[PDB]
Amino acid sequence: MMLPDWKIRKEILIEPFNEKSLQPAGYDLRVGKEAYINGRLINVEKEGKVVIPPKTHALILTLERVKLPDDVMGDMKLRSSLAREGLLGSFAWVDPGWDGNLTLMLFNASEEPVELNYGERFVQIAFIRLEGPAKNPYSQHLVLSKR
Ligand SMILES: O=c1ccn([C@H]2C[C@H](O)[C@@H](COP(=O)(O)O)O2)c(=O)[nH]1
Repeated sequence: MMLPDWKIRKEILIEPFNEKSLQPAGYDLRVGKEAYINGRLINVEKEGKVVIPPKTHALILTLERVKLPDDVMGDMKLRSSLAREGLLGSFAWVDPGWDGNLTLMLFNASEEPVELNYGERFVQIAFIRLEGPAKNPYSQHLVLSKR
């Protein structure tokens, strides 16, 4: 089952916690301090925004650290207005036991740049309870490694 807002507030460490981000069954993660586009690190905190060029992907760090219990899985989707403007998120599962800020990939499929402001709500994470705790459950900066 999915956790409602009042259980998210109790069980998931989400810091810094933004009241306006809590949704009926999820939390709107915000654009954080760092992004990475076309080989270049962007200080989003300093610049106040990140601009995703047309037909280009970007890595964006969430403002929030999220810590999941060993019996909850995190499930992210882009916010609806950003999808309408041509963004697609490429998201992995957030494993039970995860603790950290998330590095999120967004692709701008449109022919026009798309801007996101520092601190803007951009991805809603929902939380799904596991039937029992994982036998083997699973961080403040962008992850920039590749295989
Ligand atoms: O889009 C996503 C999805 C997940 N994670 C975090 C939480 C996951 O548990 C973890 C998986 O990392 P690996 O164990 O695959 O390297 O990464 C991200 O940073 N971005």
